[PDB]
Amino acid sequence: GSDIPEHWEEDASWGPHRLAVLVPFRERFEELLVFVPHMRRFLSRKKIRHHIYVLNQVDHFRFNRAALINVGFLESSNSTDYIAMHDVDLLPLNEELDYGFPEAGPFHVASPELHPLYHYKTYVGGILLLSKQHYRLCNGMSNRFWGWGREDDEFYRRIKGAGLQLFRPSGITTGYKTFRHLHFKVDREGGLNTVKYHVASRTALSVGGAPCTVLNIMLDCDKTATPWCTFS
Ligand SMILES: O=c1ccn([C@@H]2O[C@H](COP(=O)(O)OP(=O)(O)O)[C@@H](O)[C@H]2O)c(=O)[nH]1
Ligand SMILES: [Mn+2]
Repeated sequence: GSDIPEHWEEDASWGPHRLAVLVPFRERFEELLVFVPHMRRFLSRKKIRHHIYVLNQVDHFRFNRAALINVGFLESSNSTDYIAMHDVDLLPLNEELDYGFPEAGPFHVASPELHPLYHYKTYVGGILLLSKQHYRLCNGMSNRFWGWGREDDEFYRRIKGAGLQLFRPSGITTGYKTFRHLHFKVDREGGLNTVKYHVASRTALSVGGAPCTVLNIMLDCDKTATPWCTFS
């Protein structure tokens, strides 16, 4: 079923920021069906205003998460002022995870001490929140990886290079049960200001009543610069 409960309604007590949840996506139908209402629930109990954007890559190039996140940033509503780059299959179970506006610096929700798998100090993946100003300060993510290498560690380099520091949950006592987990040297130049794309369609989707926006994105690839985008 699809009724909308009361606690999904916003009021003046939720405060002033609004989160764009940017979900890069390919063939994760099953996980999405759990994810959209899970997050609507989780965030709405925490009084976090949000909109969820499923970034659906429908060109026939290799899957380029980073490039998709750049598009999500660019296509998200101007009423959102921070983003959460958020894997579709990592669900937060702990109400103390801070998905609030990360004013001091990028906030890595899925820290290695909390992730069910990954465990190294500069692991930057899974769930990462930045203010739109900070994401712009970093020039967003590299578009050049096309699924190869570690686009996340390159992002960590952009964060430090921009003068920012990274913060992580403190005082969290659940462990590898904090989340439910459902189951390359390129040029440094470019990112948010060089991503090329178009949106083939936008679709309003409700999942048991919980809304999200599906963006069907066609990324362009300059095959002379990154021929390997075709290598799929
Ligand atoms: O073929 C893919 C690859 C990944 N993703 C998205 O990118 C995230 C991270 O990719 P994946 O979980 O496959 O790798 P991991 O982050 O666990 O190393 C996923 O949670 C999805 O949101 C996707 O939807 N389809
Ligand atoms: Mn995963």
